[PDB]
Amino acid sequence: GSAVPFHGAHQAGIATPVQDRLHFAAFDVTTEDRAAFVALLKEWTAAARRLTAGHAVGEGAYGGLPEAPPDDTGEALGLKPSRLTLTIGFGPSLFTRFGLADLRPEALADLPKFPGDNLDRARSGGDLCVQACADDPQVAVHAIRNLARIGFGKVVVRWSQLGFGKTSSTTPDKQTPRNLLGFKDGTRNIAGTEKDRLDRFVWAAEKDGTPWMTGGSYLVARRIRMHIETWDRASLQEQEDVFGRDKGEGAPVGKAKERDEPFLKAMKPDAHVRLAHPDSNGGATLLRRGYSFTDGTDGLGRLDAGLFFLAYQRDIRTGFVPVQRNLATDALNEYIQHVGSAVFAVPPGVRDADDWWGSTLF
Amino acid sequence: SAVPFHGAHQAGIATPVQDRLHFAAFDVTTEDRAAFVALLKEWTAAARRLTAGHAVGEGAYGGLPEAPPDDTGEALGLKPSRLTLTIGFGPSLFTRFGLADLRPEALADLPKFPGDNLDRARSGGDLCVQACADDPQVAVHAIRNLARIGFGKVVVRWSQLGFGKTSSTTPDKQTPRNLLGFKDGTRNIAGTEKDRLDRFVWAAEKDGTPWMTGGSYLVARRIRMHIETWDRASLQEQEDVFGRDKGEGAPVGKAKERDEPFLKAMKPDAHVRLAHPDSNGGATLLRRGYSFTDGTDGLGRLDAGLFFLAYQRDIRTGFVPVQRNLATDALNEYIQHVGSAVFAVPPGVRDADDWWGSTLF
Ligand code: HEM
Ligand code: HEM
Repeated sequence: GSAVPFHGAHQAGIATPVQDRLHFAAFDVTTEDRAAFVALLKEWTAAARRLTAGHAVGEGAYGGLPEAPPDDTGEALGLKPSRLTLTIGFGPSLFTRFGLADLRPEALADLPKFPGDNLDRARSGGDLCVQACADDPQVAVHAIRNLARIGFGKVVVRWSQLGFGKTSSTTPDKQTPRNLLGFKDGTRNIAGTEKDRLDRFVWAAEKDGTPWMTGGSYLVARRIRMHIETWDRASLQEQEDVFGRDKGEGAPVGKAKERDEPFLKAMKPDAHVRLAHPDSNGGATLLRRGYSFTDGTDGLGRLDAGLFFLAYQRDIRTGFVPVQRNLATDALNEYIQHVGSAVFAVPPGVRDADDWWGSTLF
Repeated sequence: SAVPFHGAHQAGIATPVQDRLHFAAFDVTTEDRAAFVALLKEWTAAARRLTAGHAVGEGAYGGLPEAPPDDTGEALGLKPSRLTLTIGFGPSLFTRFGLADLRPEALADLPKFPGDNLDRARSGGDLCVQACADDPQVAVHAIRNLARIGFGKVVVRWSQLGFGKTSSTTPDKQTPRNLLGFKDGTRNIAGTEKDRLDRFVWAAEKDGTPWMTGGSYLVARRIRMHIETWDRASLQEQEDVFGRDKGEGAPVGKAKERDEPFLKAMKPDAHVRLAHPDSNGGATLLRRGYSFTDGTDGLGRLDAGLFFLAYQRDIRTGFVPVQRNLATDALNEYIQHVGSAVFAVPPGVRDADDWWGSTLF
């Protein structure tokens, strides 16, 4: 229930241990006033300092002027910080505004069209995003709600996604969670303690070409539907063949333990792990940080289930793009469909109480 | 960490309120009474495994390679999490299997209420399964697997996820707050109040339907909150709407959340005043609802609210009179009922040889 420090060279919510719940929102900007937008970022940063410490925004949730609406909407009163992190990102479409065209990072690449894509344009893109992660879903919603409230008239929510449970791990010492296909998901990821691997694969560096992004990262979000009727009638051997690990232990095929190293030549040529492994992609490595979702029924008598896939990397051109290109023959494709997509540049951390979100860009 | 599955009553009504909910309504696709009873027995066997934290059938792995696993496996490694599974039968079930004359009179159709805007696709249903647990993945795995076992005899009509408190971080005796920011549940029937449960919640044999003795009647309402409108209202307006202050949750004029309210000090159309038993001839409900947030609609607004669940001994003397009295609720400006269903919840599974619905079938 403890707090995650908000200040740092990097934003929390990336290398941070993966919290239980996600409320992810993408925002479109509705003002053309750069000064008004900078004021918003500063106001949002101040609110984030309160929210991530478990305090109410502004002057609080009650005890103010009776005839005024309260500063904070109040539904998190008496709750712990619950490991809340708030991570902000800037979308490519943002750089068409406030004269930022020449500051768009080269590493903020538009994604190509991939085979099988069925992207809903309404639930894709966005000028900016806020990823709210916490162990208490009420804490995460409260944070999104109050940020949106503070930004009224300057930003509007384009789309949002709740994740009811994590399907990722940045802490290999703790149990690996399972996704809705029933397999452990997160075994060979980057751990928050592997400082050298994060510098190598996750954090943007000064020499990479965009100085304001130094210490930031790049985020790919993909909303992925799972064909669970199709999956649930597949045999056990089929399911394990698709991945190359067994279902129970999550060990690489042939081996005894989850964390034994995969021997790829023992997996089928189209097994997901074989195709996604860094060794199959010239070393490309990702920090996966996704969550499961379910949005009611599909109107056809079945549950609607999916995975909200999130990957952080140092350069989208060298991370998600080559790996996803290599998944064109993935056996898993028979069971999933990508239906939403967005990329963001995640700026560096808020250094101290005088700093603010996006200060190095603006 | 686990709640007993067997008893005189089904668990999940008077037992401690868990952190998370997955509620699903199903429609029956078979005309065959024997096939439906077979499914009820199969479901009961699965619920016994699920509520003890085991996989269904022969497990999630380790069986024949060329067969699909009995359990879909996404709860492997998780704890029971206080999972309860509560089944209910909807009025439309009783048009099948020759059951028309066994529908309890207490399972009344709800009237139309002023301001209803019910989405037909998220209303009704032949039966429901209420899955409550502290871990949402344990709840979802339960519904997922019951639906899979029933495939070909039932389909899922609609599904609702909900949350309450997070118990690992919130004290047990602290009242949770709903998404309007007010404490919710102060004056409610508690599972410890055995006499009030007998009076207001459990069906009795003398009530007129013998197969329902020990059961209860459930009303579900999906209630959207107009969040953005509410958040623009003054603090005084919000407290005037309920009749309690926002910080402490105390009735107006009193000091502590649990002071008994003085109704005359509240505005005439304040929510607590209109809902109180003294304003409804003694009518008293067991509220066991959950907050929901499903996303944002097409206009950018928060799709969020209260998934209202009330248990009562007779729908005609519980939910109906109180909801009727809310016709002029000041709260109506800020909410809208958009889904509805009622269910008869049968008595409990008495022992290892009993099964869901045995008293009816
Ligand atoms: C619903 C969609 C997906 C599911 C169910 C899924 C599932 C899994 C599973 C079970 C594993 C093995 C355990 C682990 O090491 O995490 C895995 C590994 C991995 N997946 Fe996926 N995955 C999905 C989508 C993706 C996508 C879209 C990408 C990249 C574009 C990706 C990249 C990877 C990588 C890089 C690994 C680690 C491989 C290694 O280095 O051993 N996954 N995934
Ligand atoms: C979004 C919809 C609703 C919200 C936000 C809401 C909220 C509240 C709040 C804050 C209280 C005061 C604290 C408490 O005693 O729990 C309360 C009391 C109560 N509410 Fe509601 N309520 C809603 C809908 C309903 C409905 C639909 C009914 C019945 C049909 C109902 C019946 C009651 C009752 C019986 C009480 C207890 C009154 C007493 O005995 O003091 N509520 N509600």
